[PDB]
Amino acid sequence: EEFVEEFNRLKTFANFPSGSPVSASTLARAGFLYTGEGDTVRCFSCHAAVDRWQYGDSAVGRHRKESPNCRFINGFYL
Ligand code: NA
Ligand SMILES: [Zn+2]
Repeated sequence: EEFVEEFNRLKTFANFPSGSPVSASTLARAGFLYTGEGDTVRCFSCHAAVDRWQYGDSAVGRHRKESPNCRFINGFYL
């Protein structure tokens, strides 16, 4: 696990495609790690995978959409 620390999540985005409409910093902030494939990220807590990021997307907004009862998005790491 170890990924409760925000910098520890951002470390997983080594080869994340440079031209993405949502940045690696924002996705790490919204609880996601990188799977290493396409634009697919998975939550460290709830294990939900989200891909196909578009312009004007909320990282956090989509994470709550896929996982309304996620520990991280409901504040159980602050
Ligand atoms: Na999904
Ligand atoms: Zn989650």
